[PDB]
Amino acid sequence: SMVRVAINGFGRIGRNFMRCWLQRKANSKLEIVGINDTSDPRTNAHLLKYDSMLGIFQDAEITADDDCIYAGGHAVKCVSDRNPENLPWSAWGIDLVIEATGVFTSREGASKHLSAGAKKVLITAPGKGNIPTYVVGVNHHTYDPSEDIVSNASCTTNCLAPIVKVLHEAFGIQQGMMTTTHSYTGDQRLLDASHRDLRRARAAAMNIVPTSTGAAKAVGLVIPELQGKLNGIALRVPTPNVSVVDFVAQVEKPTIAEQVNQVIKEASETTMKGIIHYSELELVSSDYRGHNASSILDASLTMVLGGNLVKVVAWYDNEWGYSQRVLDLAEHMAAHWA
Amino acid sequence: SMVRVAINGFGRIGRNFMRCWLQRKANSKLEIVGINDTSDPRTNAHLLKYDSMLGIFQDAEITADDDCIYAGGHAVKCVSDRNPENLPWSAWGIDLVIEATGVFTSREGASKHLSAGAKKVLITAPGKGNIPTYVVGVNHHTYDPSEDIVSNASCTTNCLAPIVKVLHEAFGIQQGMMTTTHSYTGDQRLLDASHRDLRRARAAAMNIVPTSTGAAKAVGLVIPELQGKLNGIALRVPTPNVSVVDFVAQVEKPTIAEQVNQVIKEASETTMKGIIHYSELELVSSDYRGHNASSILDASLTMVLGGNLVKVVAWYDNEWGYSQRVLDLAEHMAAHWA
Amino acid sequence: SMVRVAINGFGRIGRNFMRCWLQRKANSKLEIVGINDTSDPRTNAHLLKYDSMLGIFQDAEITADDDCIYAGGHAVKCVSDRNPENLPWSAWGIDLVIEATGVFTSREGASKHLSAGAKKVLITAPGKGNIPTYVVGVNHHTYDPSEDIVSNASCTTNCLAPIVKVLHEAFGIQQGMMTTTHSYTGDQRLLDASHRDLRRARAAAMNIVPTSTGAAKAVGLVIPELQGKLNGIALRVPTPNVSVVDFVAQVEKPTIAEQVNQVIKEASETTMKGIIHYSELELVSSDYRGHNASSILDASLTMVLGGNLVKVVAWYDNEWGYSQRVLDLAEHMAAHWA
Amino acid sequence: SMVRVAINGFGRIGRNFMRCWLQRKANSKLEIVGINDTSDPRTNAHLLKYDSMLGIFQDAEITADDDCIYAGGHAVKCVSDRNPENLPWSAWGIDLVIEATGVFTSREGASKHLSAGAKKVLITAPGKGNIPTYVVGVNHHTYDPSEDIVSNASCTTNCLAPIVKVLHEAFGIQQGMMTTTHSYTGDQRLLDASHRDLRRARAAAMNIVPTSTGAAKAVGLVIPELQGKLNGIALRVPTPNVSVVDFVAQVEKPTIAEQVNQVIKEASETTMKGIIHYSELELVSSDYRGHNASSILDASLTMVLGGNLVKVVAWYDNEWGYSQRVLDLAEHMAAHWA
Ligand SMILES: NC(=O)c1ccc[n+]([C@@H]2O[C@H](COP(=O)([O-])OP(=O)(O)OC[C@H]3O[C@@H](n4cnc5c(N)ncnc54)[C@H](OP(=O)(O)O)[C@@H]3O)[C@@H](O)[C@H]2O)c1
Ligand SMILES: NC(=O)c1ccc[n+]([C@@H]2O[C@H](COP(=O)([O-])OP(=O)(O)OC[C@H]3O[C@@H](n4cnc5c(N)ncnc54)[C@H](OP(=O)(O)O)[C@@H]3O)[C@@H](O)[C@H]2O)c1
Ligand SMILES: NC(=O)c1ccc[n+]([C@@H]2O[C@H](COP(=O)([O-])OP(=O)(O)OC[C@H]3O[C@@H](n4cnc5c(N)ncnc54)[C@H](OP(=O)(O)O)[C@@H]3O)[C@@H](O)[C@H]2O)c1
Ligand SMILES: NC(=O)c1ccc[n+]([C@@H]2O[C@H](COP(=O)([O-])OP(=O)(O)OC[C@H]3O[C@@H](n4cnc5c(N)ncnc54)[C@H](OP(=O)(O)O)[C@@H]3O)[C@@H](O)[C@H]2O)c1
Ligand SMILES: [Mg+2]
Ligand SMILES: [Mg+2]
Repeated sequence: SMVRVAINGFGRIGRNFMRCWLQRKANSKLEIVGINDTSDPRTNAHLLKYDSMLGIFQDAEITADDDCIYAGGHAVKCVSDRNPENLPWSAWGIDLVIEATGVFTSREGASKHLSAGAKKVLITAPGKGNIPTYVVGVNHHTYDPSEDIVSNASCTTNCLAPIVKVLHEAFGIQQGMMTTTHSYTGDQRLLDASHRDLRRARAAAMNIVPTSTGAAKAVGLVIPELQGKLNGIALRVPTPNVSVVDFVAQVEKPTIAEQVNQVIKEASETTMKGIIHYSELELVSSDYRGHNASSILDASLTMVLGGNLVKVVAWYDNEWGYSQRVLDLAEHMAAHWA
Repeated sequence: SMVRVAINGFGRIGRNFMRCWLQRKANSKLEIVGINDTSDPRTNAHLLKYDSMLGIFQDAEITADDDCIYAGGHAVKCVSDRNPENLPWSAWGIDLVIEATGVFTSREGASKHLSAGAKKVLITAPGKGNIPTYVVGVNHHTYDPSEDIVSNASCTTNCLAPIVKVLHEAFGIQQGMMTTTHSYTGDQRLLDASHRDLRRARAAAMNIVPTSTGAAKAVGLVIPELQGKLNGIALRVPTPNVSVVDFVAQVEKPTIAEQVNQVIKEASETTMKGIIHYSELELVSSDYRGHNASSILDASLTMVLGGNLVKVVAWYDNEWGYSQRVLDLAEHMAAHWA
Repeated sequence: SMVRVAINGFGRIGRNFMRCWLQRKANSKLEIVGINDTSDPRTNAHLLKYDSMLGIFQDAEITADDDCIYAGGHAVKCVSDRNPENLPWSAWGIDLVIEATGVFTSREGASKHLSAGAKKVLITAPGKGNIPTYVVGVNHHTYDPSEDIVSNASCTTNCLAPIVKVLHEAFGIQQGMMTTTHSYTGDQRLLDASHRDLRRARAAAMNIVPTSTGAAKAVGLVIPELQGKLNGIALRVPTPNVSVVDFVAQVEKPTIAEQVNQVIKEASETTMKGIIHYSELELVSSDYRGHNASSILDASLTMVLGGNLVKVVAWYDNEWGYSQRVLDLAEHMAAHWA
Repeated sequence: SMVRVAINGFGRIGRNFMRCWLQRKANSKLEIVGINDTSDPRTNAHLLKYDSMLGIFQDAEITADDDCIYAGGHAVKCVSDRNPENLPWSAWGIDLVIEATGVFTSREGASKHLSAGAKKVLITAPGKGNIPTYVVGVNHHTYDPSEDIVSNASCTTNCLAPIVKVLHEAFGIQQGMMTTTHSYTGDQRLLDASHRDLRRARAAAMNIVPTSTGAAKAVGLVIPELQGKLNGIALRVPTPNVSVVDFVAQVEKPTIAEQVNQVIKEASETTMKGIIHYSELELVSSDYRGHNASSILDASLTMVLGGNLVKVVAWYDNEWGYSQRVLDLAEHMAAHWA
């Protein structure tokens, strides 16, 4: 009756997701039963417990042997094969793979998990191609249980799309520009080193690094009305977690900063409760470590010019908040498992 | 015949300005003859030579005694009094004070230098009140030699205003929003500590810190047409120097990214040569250390949506590039010294 | 019954101390009744709650008005006067001042609190001059209840002295060298700026910075046998909290690494329980945030050469661990009050 | 006449080495003719020119096409094969490979270059197994021209061994402990991620990270008298380049700090000229970027206790200084070629 889950890629998102589930395990339809990763259970149990961002895991004991990670008695079988086609998904009765490696985001790549026997794959990133893309709180109720491969979009998409949805329905978004000032991630280089992206090649804790954001295209996938009407970039900066998106929209209905804030506040108390948090506090990025919302609107920073040019600024914990939404999407898939 | 200059406040800008002048001394109408600062000549000579950002000064020898800093034979008299009214400006025949403390930006405050005998004051920051404000390359030819107190605006203003001027004349700027992702400065706190600004209170090398930017108001002072039509914020991040401004404008004439770039490129080769640099390279903040331009347009990041919503992104060395412009303004004042 | 406490200087240590007390308040003989600081209660309440290192305080509500900071319904009266002679210690019935400003470490300075009406002062730093100095777990039982001004030494002294005491009693320390690789503190400069210490003047988050360590002299104060037999330095590095001391000792009784570790482990389970923690885990500085021990021996790093040359390495949370010891010392004084 | 060189692994050391050679190319017996690397010439030309640590290369033009990197009109042929056995060393007439990948440090690994047609290999790291190891200024004159694979040891070995040699000859080193407080390197992880070394797994720019130092064993290889008499560790800290070693020695001849400094100063002016620099200046790590010495003794930090316990502290630019020594060793081999 439980949906048996395997994590492919036990990295920042894979381990954040694991810790999210461990804390919510009592009210879950999911059971994490397997991990595939490039490393071994003892190393991965150590990293699961000792986290530079989340701190030491305290809720339960974490141990390992040659074959398993044990999280408070719960045994998670471990394997290590970079080729998903070889994975023991039928042998372990895996229902859902959390695809968190970053390297199987195409349908062809993610489908290797289906070939190995898994029933469904949830990619923790934008998909490449015609992969259904979901943002919880924006369009996840359109998920169809017949879909075998889905995308939870990116961290920035999950922060920006709920805000855009609210603003679009209140004021009509005609065009919108985004810039996320974003913590560095493991895709960037610690010191200057080769990378397909010549700026992500550059020492990440030393530099402001312009690059792409998945939200530039992904928001238009979860709000189809606005497809082609948004664009923007990322500026990676020397913080290890927590990000903030700056969104400037050309809107149809004239407004003022106060009304924009009130509209988002009301949504955060109703249709978007638990997805958008509304804050009037004068905080900084460290203060949002561990926040469960997809988006925290920083209301003091809202601006409007000429009625139609709206600026909003929203925080997000790109590791933990996004992993909470991966878990929410997986729970939703399990609730609607045909 | 030389304009005798005193530096008040031998900080990041005061010392960057000093090093700018030392490198351009052969073609200068200015002679730096005095320093007032909270510290002593030996400490300040050490900091002038050994700079964590600029490296070790190599062009000439820097030494000191109880009374003077010596920069390649050139003797700079030193004093240490926090109250400008007490300074020896008449006794030293000071013509121009470079006001770089951050604490005398009002007319009443800066005028204390005039009381002490200086003839003119150049504030290295936005002024408080009705202080004439200049950006070299935008409106500095409107300087009037009768003005005894002037402002060189802020680093962000000097980066953004030249770009805005070019865009406004080509496309007509109706409204514009700005966010500078900006290196931390000494006004921020190394660890959490009291500050009039509750976010600048927070550990600067640990945090993304939203705060004010002088450019939100100062661009409208140097381009009067756009007064009240621009607004925006700063996000201070954990880099020690070099900043980048993101500008999203609602424009009257529809355009596309290519045309925006070509317009700025042409200006950078003509009316704005030496003020705006045009770059098609995929660089990061470290690469712009020491750049002399007020603005470096990052052309690969230009975006337009719906013809009328324009996004441009420009780099600036907020210490060195700004200090080059302080020097340019002072040279201009000296050239027009009545 | 309660010893009434005022905090002078509501900085990193003042606020860490406050949070230590708030969490240990049920068994305490201390009542924090007053704060003097350069800032106002609203700013200081904000900083008490929102801490970049400790996270958001959530055990109890924290608020403020013009006169008080409120912590879980406990009203803490606030004043703001840089001269301790002016403080309302008589009117507020202050028994004990926690002197955490960094600028009243001499008897003449700290005694201004006594003139103002306090009965005793606990300096959160090495004293200047003849100030009785204590390290809990090393010599705090020698506390003389007639003393009116005492010192809790420094963070590094509290880490190193317990280990030195154990090693000296087991093996006989003849000489010892120390280097603490130490997080930066607020005494250092965010960007290059004047400082009495020409290296602490230098941008703290981008440099390794050699400087003094208070433990070089203070360990010999709390272990008088070893006066003049130890020396060392600090290397300040770009982490905001948690430090590690490297101690190389020349010992009389020849030993080997296994025996050194066994001796310290046994002490940590008995006479040094709660002061020294013994760890064989392969951890890094982030993992010791919030650790309550004065010293965490990193047993895997113990080395011995030739029988008599002993190297031990010990972690410490220089903000929180030290503040726990400040609280322990204040509680000891309150339990031995005269 | 020229010894034809190929760089294998165009990383931090590969590119620092290239830039060292480009600046010393007029007096060289080496010609860099080829590069093998995991990336392509256009990416690698970009990284060679735009360096976050060294700045923009401006001595000569740097460009690239599908097959070559061009440096000042010098065409450097490029290939990309992770297996050295496949490399075109015979066809390109490669005499000497600079082995800078980090993964061919054993004789079996490095010998794949010889199979491919190179005549000798210089490993830019300690060797694994019986690889002749050299430190310029310590034992490079012992070079045996018949050796086909050699090691230049590590950055810390090159800093520490010259100082150890001078101290041993003057005072007799009986035992010695070392700790290098060391910039992070590309072997560490930007965010917590799997690693054979559970501490190097941890986010490098936000942690103090204890780990191994190659100098613990390698100093005894280049000073055979001291084999087994030294030991130590590294503490990796959040700076991107420049490191400092702390060495505490037990010496036979009793001395004092003044005599230790005099002995090292004299060596730095004579037998160790260009290898050890002697400094009495109060500098920090940023100031030693680009320093050409293997070791900079920070004389102000020298301490002695009891005559026989000696502490010295020495800086080194672990990228650039080490690469200068790689170039020095390669030039020595080219001058003693057989
Ligand atoms: N970090 C964020 O803020 C964030 C937010 C939203 C989404 N995401 C997405 O989540 C994915 C993972 O990102 P991350 O930050 O967690 O990166 P990460 O820390 O590198 O995690 C990826 C993990 O997958 C492992 N791995 C790589 N290739 C594999 C393969 N073929 N088979 C099995 N395991 C493999 C990696 O091992 P190695 O370390 O040995 O390579 C690592 O353990 C990416 O798609 C990323 O874009 C990231
Ligand atoms: N840094 C930038 O990127 C930048 C760019 C453009 C403009 N500015 C503006 O330039 C000004 C200085 O900024 P900064 O970054 O150079 O700061 P800074 O490094 O703190 O420099 C200010 C200097 O003035 C000294 N000082 C303070 N009060 C004084 C007084 N009453 N009399 C004499 N000297 C006094 C300070 O001494 P202490 O260190 O002892 O306080 C310090 O040496 C501010 O207005 C700032 O907003 C800064
Ligand atoms: N941080 C550590 O790891 C550590 C560990 C052990 C001991 N200590 C010692 O503890 C003391 C404080 O260190 P810290 O790191 O907490 O420094 P800090 O963050 O600068 O805190 C000092 C506090 O005192 C305030 N202050 C300064 N002068 C004052 C005056 N005359 N009257 C009232 N308030 C005044 C400061 O205000 P402003 O911010 O306006 O100056 C600040 O709030 C020093 O003796 C330090 O060496 C520090
Ligand atoms: N950095 C220092 O301070 C320092 C000092 C002295 C000695 N060393 C030693 O020098 C070596 C390199 O260190 P580093 O810091 O320069 O490391 P790095 O930046 O990672 O450089 C290594 C280079 O080799 C490439 N590479 C790896 N495997 C390869 C293969 N099979 N064929 C071709 N190219 C390959 C890497 O590509 P990828 O980026 O794609 O992996 C990278 O370009 C190591 O032995 C290191 O211990 C380092
Ligand atoms: Mg199958
Ligand atoms: Mg006068």
